[PDB]
Amino acid sequence: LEAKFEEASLFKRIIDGFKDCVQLVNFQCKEDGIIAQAVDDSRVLLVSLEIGVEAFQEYRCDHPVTLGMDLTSLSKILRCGNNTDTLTLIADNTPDSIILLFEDTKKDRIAEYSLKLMDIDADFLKIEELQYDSTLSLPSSEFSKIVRDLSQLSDSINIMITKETIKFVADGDIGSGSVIIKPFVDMEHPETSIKLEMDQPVDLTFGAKYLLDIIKGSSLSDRVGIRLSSEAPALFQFDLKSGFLQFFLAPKLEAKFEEASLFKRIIDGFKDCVQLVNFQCKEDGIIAQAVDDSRVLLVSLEIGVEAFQEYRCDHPVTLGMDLTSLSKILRCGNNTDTLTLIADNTPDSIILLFEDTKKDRIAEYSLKLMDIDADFLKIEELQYDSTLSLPSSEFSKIVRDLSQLSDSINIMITKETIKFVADGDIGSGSVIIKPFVDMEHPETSIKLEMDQPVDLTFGAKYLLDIIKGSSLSDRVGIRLSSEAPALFQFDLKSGFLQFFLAPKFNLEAKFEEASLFKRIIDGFKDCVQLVNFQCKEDGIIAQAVDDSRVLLVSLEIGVEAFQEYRCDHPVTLGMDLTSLSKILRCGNNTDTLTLIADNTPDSIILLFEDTKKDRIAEYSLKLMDIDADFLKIEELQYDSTLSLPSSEFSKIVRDLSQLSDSINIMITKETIKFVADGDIGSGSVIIKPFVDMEHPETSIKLEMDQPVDLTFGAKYLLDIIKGSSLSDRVGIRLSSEAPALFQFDLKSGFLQFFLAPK
DNA sequence: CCCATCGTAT
DNA sequence: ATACGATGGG
Repeated sequence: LEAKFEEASLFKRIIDGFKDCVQLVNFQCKEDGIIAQAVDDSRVLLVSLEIGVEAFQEYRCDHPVTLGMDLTSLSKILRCGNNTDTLTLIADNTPDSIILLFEDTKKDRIAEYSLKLMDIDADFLKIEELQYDSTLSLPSSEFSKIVRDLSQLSDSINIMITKETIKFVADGDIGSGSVIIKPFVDMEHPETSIKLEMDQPVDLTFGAKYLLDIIKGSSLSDRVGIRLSSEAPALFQFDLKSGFLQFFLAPKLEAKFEEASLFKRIIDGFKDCVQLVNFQCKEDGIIAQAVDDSRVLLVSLEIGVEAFQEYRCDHPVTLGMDLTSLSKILRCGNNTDTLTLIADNTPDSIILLFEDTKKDRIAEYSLKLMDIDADFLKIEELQYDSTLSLPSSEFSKIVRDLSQLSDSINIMITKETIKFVADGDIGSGSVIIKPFVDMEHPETSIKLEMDQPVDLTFGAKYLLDIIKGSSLSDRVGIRLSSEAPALFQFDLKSGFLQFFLAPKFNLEAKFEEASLFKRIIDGFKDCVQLVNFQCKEDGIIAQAVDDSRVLLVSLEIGVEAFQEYRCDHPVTLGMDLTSLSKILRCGNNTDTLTLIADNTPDSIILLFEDTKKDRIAEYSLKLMDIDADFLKIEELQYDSTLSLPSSEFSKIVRDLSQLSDSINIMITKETIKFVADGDIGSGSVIIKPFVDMEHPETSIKLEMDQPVDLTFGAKYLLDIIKGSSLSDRVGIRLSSEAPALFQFDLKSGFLQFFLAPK
């Protein structure tokens, strides 16, 4: 047996389609192609795969062989090798195992993986039918969605077919939903058209669980054939060039929004901080008020009529809703669709009617209403000391960033100064924004209307619930009083979302691009948890050995890597990288990162600055005593030295790590061989040296004094490859009497990984 | 031109 | 399993 796909992606796309509902299947190979068939765990969902000869680039099957294998294992081997490589299945007349063989256009890379076959009882039932009461084909896209959606309402979906009508229906405890589509043919984009041939209407019901499995076949085809019958199992078929994948399954007040996205955005700001709320509807619009569990955060929404494309009310109605169930319905289908809220005189439930831009596509849902009491709420006239407004996206960042440090955030308002502060166990953090009016980008202006200084503390828990409404307005209004609740408002067109909140009672090294130091720390934060940052007049260096003592990480950042550098006195900054990460994530990758430390260091200062903005985010990490490591100065001669793209070396490692906990590197003349041999099967990657003038960063240099054959723990190599963010290339020095060297050369710096072979 | 969906990679 | 990128459709 020898069958090669032109594109390895194809075979991956096939396996992925049915790999989640079957653990073990048999592939019966014949002269006329490959075929497979299996059932799910419950044994009601039958899957059948047929791959004809014309589906391959080359197919040769000496003798009918049956290949039983575990899809989990196979799919792991299918993740390997670029999806543009030529995949080739090879099996002997009596196979102990099957051999997969990847090969790109060039001869540079050659991947050969082997999987161990199994003994399965396979009787391929080759059976389809001639007559289905109805037959239809729709984009597997639209279908996958329809199913994923109605699966939130019920455990059983229902398909109902009539002439020129396809109706999917679901009924559950929270509510019901029905999607009606009609047959149409698109001349310009046929891949979106809907075919329907009805010999006779059908009203079959199918378990949602199985449909959820079936829709995974969308990875093979842009379309999905469905054949229904009141006497036969339904046929869900995904066609592929010269073949197909089949799933056989046996049946069992009106307020209209121009954009549906608005209502979603509103509910999003509501949920997560409030459970259920009464939507009070009147002729002048809709209002809703809810408090959080602890009753310290009040949410006040007011939607004016002008916010609707069309709005009408005969009489005031109150709709009690569970925002969780509500958001489930709001999930689908399109954000741009026309949303409409219908309700009868004595509302037992509310009906949401989604309508696409296309006249054809329709979807309506019905949410069962709750019973909630409104009383009692009273808002005394509130006077505020300070009043500011700023880009919601900016305020959102500040909150999210500072939330990382403390469970409490402090807002301080002084004359022409707004200071956000958070103080936690690892260290503090303060962002200081300055009021300014900008003619260009006037939306990003920071207004301040202060009558008297204010110092208020809030639980980060609640500020994170407030920033949820940032999707409603470019800006956010903040009224702050010392005796009144803090008010956070998001302005809608003809409306608003308000949040009432109750207070609480409690060395100079400037990086050109902050992102640089961030990707550096990410390069070895997984290898070592605690590390000293020794700072000298010539730059920053760090040596660290993990607890296992097998890996040595050597960092070095030269002065030429900074936009500015000063060192009056050699300082050492012992830091917890896990802490340093949280802080490095806050500031922008483009912002200027300045490290500041006093002569007698107790803490380090990380300073994030903007280009033309007064905005300054200063952070502070608490240092800790880390005992330095014992340095071994080894000057030796390696057996072999190779350099390759760190992007390639990374893929190679991640691919083989799936097979074994050990990866063997074996250098021979003009050949580099990476081999992982695990239980499920052994995979092997073989690269060859070559130079490419046009693109030098794709070359592979290989100098060898003597063949090498070392094994490294995949656990460690997975950490070493994370330096691929620092350099396009990775240096590899290998020796039999010495630890391997993995080097990533930065600009005016480097990151060395000295790993010890097993 | 913008938005949504699907596929691929990490 | 999640995130990012690319392609297709509206």
